[PDB]
Amino acid sequence: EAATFGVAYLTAWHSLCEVGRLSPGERVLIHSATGGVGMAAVSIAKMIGARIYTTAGSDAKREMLSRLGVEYVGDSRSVDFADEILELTDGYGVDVVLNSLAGEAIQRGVQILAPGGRFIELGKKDVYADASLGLAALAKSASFSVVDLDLNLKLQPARYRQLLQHILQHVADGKLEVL
Amino acid sequence: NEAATFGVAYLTAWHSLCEVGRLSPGERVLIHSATGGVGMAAVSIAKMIGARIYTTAGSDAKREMLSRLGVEYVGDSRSVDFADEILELTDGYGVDVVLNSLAGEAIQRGVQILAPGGRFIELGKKDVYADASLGLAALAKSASFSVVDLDLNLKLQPARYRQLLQHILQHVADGKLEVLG
Ligand code: NA
Ligand code: NA
Ligand code: NA
Ligand code: NA
Ligand code: NA
Ligand code: NA
Ligand code: NA
Repeated sequence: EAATFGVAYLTAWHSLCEVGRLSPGERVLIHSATGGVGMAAVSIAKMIGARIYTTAGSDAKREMLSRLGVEYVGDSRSVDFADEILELTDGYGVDVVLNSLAGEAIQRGVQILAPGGRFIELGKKDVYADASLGLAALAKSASFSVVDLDLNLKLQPARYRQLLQHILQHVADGKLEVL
Repeated sequence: NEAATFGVAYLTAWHSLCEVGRLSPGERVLIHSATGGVGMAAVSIAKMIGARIYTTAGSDAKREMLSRLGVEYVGDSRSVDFADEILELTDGYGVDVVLNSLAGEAIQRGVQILAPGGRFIELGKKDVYADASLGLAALAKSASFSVVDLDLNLKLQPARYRQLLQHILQHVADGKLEVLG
């Protein structure tokens, strides 16, 4: 779904760069990638030079993604992306997941983390309140972090005003192309 | 052996507090078993950052050693009383970062005292939490749970960790990080 430019970019940069430590060559899975946050995430991932794996909910959205030159475009309405990506990666998986999918997608996305992997949950507390995670799934230096941008902005508005200026400098100096 | 011990302690504490934990000035960090090698590396790096340091240790003499370092709190690493104790001391706030090497009930009780935005860093080997589970509602206020296995990390990315250890040592050589004993 849509998000304003400031929400989309703050969410995607805090999630991929600060929490997710995304670095060149790493494999990132961005669910719902045609949405506001998803496209900010694909724009940032391209700046960093990560390998980009995506999903979306319609043929037309998926077609828009195949045109961006990414490694993988799967269906956000199914959990088939997990096996598809393991197949594609010869068992590696991905280094960071930026998740906005509900239910089985959370467990499957945690399952396909590589060693050192970072799972970032953007869903509302609703989505995972009942859910539990087995800590054995994080043992190979992996992590699970929730990002609630509304809360973060409420608690640290100065820090996020500064981060927005930082991100926009990258736009102004041509480092970050807004897609 | 001495050079290696120091590199493991400092790589563990710096990757955990600075890279994974994003520790920043004035944040509250809980360092368990703070008189151990990694624990002391983390106290030293927390002092460099200007965090507010909460600690535990397992004897009276080790607790006294920590009280002499000038930290906010020294509690018992063999009890889960620290969780209530720190909530009382911080008037309900809890802590921003937990650097955990305790097994058992201390893992759930340290996750419960994370502030919003809090980061729990688990240093135990896998056998410590192999059948442990975490309700994800516990992470809802922008919180996170990260395992750090430095042995694994060194196998996987040796050049990156060589660069990090050089950075740390340069910081110490230049007086920016004081190694505490
Ligand atoms: Na705009
Ligand atoms: Na979609
Ligand atoms: Na799918
Ligand atoms: Na695992
Ligand atoms: Na205990
Ligand atoms: Na914070
Ligand atoms: Na949440």
